[PDB]
Amino acid sequence: NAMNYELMEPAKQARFCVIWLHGADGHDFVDIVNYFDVSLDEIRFIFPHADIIPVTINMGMQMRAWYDIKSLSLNRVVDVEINSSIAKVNKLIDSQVNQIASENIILAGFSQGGIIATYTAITSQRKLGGIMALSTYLPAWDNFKGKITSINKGLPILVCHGTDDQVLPEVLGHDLSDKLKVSGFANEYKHYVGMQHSVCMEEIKDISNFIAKTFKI
Repeated sequence: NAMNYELMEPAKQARFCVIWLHGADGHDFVDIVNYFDVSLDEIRFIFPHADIIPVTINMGMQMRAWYDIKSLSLNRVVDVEINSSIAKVNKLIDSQVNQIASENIILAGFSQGGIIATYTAITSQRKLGGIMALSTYLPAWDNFKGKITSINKGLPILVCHGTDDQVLPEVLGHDLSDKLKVSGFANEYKHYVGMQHSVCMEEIKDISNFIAKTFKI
């Protein structure tokens, strides 16, 4: 149960919550808060430390696959036993509930972390608030496809991805978005031309607008 995390308590009473996950790609998004145009009067921010994201995931992925990978027998070296990390998030969610309504918590993820936000919410036994997949592919889709919960089929999902990403190519973001679409989870797919493996300013605006349009503030 050991974990560290940065916690931002809102100015007014906490009514909402955003769990922001990060893994090379373990960028410090703690500052991201000052980049938004939405009222953070009632929004608690949870930034778990990168230990919540095991290293053993993107290793096989970005050690075996071709430099110009396009699709996913690579399944042999991806640590599905993810799960633990998911549970961690679950605990965190279970911790915010018994403190904030589960449908008022949003799971956002970037790159390595973006995996543990989607998979969690779509297997979450309870009603969550949203998913913000950013520059993230959908690994071990075979292992997690059956464990999906229809309880969140239709929750606000935002997928974002860079066009010139050579670390995590765009067709994999299309892969996540599409594999969520046919799964029963509709989502906005927003790709950014020129952008690589990062987060830009237009994207920050769109993220802000997502939190605004989901927390209905």
